[PDB]
Amino acid sequence: AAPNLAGAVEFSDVKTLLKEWITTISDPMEEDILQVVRYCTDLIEEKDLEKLDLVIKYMKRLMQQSVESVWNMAFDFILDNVQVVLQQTYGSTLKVT
Repeated sequence: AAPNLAGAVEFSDVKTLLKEWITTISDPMEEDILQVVRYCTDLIEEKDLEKLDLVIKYMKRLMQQSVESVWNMAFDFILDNVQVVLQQTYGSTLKVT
């Protein structure tokens, strides 16, 4: 039951929201991974995935600094969820160089 905090509608608020979840937290629960996915899956629903595509670059570059498998695997699933959901509405996915 999180507090009454905004949903980081702005990209500037999202980046800081992720960096903190990666720094402050080290061994999050499945819920944490499901929360980040919700925000993304919610964006594509409002065609506001524009900022989302950019967030992926921040997460992929962030999780990289970490060695823990929990983070590496987490990203693989998270990015896979946002890439799949959009693949159903669009038909394809984005490239992760």
